[PDB]
Amino acid sequence: SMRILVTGGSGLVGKAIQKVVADGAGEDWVFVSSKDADLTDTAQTRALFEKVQPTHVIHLAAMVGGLFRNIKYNLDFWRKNVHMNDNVLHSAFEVGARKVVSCLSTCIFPDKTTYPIDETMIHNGPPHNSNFGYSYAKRMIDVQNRAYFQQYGCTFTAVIPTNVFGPHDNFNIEDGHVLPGLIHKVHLAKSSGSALTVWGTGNPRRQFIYSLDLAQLFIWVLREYNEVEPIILSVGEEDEVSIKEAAEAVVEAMDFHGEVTFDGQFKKTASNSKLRTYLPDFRFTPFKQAVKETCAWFTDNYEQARK
Amino acid sequence: SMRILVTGGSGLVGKAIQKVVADGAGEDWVFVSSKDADLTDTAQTRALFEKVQPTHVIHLAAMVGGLFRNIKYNLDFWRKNVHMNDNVLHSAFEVGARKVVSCLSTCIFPDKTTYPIDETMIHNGPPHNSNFGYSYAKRMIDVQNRAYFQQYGCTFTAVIPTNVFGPHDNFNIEDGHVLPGLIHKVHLAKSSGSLTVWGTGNPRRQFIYSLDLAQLFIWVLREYNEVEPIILSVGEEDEVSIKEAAEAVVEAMDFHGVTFDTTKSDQFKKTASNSKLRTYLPDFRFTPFKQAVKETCAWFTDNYEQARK
Ligand SMILES: NC(=O)C1=CN([C@@H]2O[C@H](COP(=O)(O)OP(=O)(O)OC[C@H]3O[C@@H](n4cnc5c(N)ncnc54)[C@H](OP(=O)(O)O)[C@@H]3O)[C@@H](O)[C@H]2O)C=CC1
Ligand SMILES: NC(=O)C1=CN([C@@H]2O[C@H](COP(=O)(O)OP(=O)(O)OC[C@H]3O[C@@H](n4cnc5c(N)ncnc54)[C@H](OP(=O)(O)O)[C@@H]3O)[C@@H](O)[C@H]2O)C=CC1
Repeated sequence: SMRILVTGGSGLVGKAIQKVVADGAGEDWVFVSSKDADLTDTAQTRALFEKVQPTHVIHLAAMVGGLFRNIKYNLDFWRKNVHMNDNVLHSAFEVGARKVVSCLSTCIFPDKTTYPIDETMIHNGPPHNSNFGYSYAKRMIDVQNRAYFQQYGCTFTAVIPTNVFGPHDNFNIEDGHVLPGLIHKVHLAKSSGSALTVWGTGNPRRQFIYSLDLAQLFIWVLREYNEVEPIILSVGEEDEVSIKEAAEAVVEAMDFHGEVTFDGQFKKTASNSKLRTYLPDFRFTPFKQAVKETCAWFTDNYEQARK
Repeated sequence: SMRILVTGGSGLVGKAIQKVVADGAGEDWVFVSSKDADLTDTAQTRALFEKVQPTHVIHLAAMVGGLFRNIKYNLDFWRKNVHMNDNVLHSAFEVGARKVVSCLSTCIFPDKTTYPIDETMIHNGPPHNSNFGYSYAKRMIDVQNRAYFQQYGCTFTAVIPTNVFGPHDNFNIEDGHVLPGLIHKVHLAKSSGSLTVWGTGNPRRQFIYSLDLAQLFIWVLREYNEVEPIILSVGEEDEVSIKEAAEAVVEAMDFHGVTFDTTKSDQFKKTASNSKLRTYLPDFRFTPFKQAVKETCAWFTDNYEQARK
């Protein structure tokens, strides 16, 4: 008998976890996504934890977005995220939560670094200075986790997904998630003429993880896995696709037949061999099928979707 | 014209700034803190800042002490310090403060590094794991300064003193501040038969006398407008071994009874570069090490009862 509290249950990763149907199955699952509780307010946050009395917490909530927009607000990404993370982790502690699993991103790793990055390298140099406020707030999560563990022996971890995509993503072209950016562009291009890309070489490579797959692995991390050192959740370091190959998959999936044309990292390779030490028999949804499914979702949910 | 708020005004560094008398002078120096306001509390911190309406802030206050003890509290050191820093920096942001200067110690720098360290190396690798909590919280002040600058154009900064000593230090032997602990050990020595000190005596350290530091702080507040921090330290050409620090203290206090106790702690170097201060202040001169020790030994004996021991 456990009650799982999911912060940011209404975003890309949260909506994916809300299935779970099929079925998660045991567990009382509580999804929150708010207001309902502004995790930036300590009063509202402790109140939220006092009401529901989580035994387990999956922490997805974060101040994100604008993040890939060129005008930066590094004080805001820093202050807002640090408050939320402290509020959430420490409220969890105070009501006696047994486990908290938070979420970091690969873009917070040292800008320098040799590839592939692994879970031990997160603090080994300063992040890229673009979004340093966001990057250091996320890094501090690992720092909080290790502190809780040192002083009270609590088990609080984090997962490190690569680039997540899927239904309920941010499809707003301006704020720059590249995959859902592509889906939206192709959709605009069909009902007009010519069109593409999201501009650039198309050469840069990313590891993409389908939100539905991430949801599976996240429920496993919650149920099992008790390191405090984070775990990279991602497809193999040889299953990256270039942006060009991502556009080719979207164009294929949406049956777009117009012109493409082109004119960032250029790679952030992450190893998933810790994951492979635990789950060697787990298989990711093929990229092309995952793209095709999130394309179909976009077209059948155009009115409801984020931009 | 210029109202100046100093948190941690009752600490070693703060007490030294309160002179000034001597004479700083234009100004208006508001020495507070003393947890007459608990800087851990957003409400009280705000109220204090709304009450006094500073244009400048020397943020000295921090959660230290117990820091060098054997049993570690990284969660507390992290949370409390992060809260203080945020509270202070942002409350000062909200009252429209023209400038903020904070303090980092060299403790927080990467455990694995080349020497000498300079201002651009603070984030180049993880601090020693003993006190990661305190170390990362200090580092985040730098992150915080850059954020106010980038997003608002404000000039918040930090100075990085090497090992500060002087009047009003923590002379407690368990809170193992090396130099105050020597001074205090020699005193419990004379007041009986015979040391210690702990370790081999070989490790080298850069010490700065509080009153030297007080005068650079004032300057940094008045001049200095970079968000990149500034190391406040004597040169690398200087630097004294723990043995030489014990000797100077032995002389100063006329002790005649030593031994080292191979067994205890011991990095063996934390060498910081002062190039940037030497560029701004080529003619500034520190008080000599031997005199400064004597002067603080004297203050210690003259103020025993009312000292942190
Ligand atoms: N998407 C990606 O590519 C990657 C994401 N991650 C991490 O995964 C997590 C999930 O991201 P994702 O699902 O993509 O993000 P989304 O932006 O899609 O979802 C954001 C969630 O955060 C919540 N939230 C934001 N601000 C607050 C607040 N003040 N109080 C309460 N809730 C708030 C939102 O709730 P509301 O709707 O109520 O605003 C929403 O549920 C994030 O923490 C992210 O950093 C990690 C690696 C890659
Ligand atoms: N060698 C050194 O000593 C070095 C120090 N530094 C940094 O420089 C600063 C100077 O430290 P120093 O003066 O030596 O240390 P002290 O311990 O003497 O000073 C502590 C000061 O902080 C105040 N304080 C502590 N907790 C709180 C709180 N919750 N609210 C308000 N005030 C609080 C204390 O006030 P009260 O008396 O009321 O508790 C006291 O005024 C420190 O921040 C340190 O990190 C950097 C490099 C070297």
